[PDB]
Amino acid sequence: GVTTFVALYDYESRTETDLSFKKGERLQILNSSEGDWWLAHSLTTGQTGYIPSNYVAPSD
Repeated sequence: GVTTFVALYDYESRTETDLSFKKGERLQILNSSEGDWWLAHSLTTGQTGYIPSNYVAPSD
């Protein structure tokens, strides 16, 4: 199923595989919410990559 989140803070990409996002973006994960880093897709930007769980909160 869909598992969505909204970003609470801006995050700047620092690796080859993470995802930059801004506060307020809607983000979905492409596996489960286990662990601290999730492969995600931004509904806002269309970009993808790993995001840190502690920058986002659940969004229905």
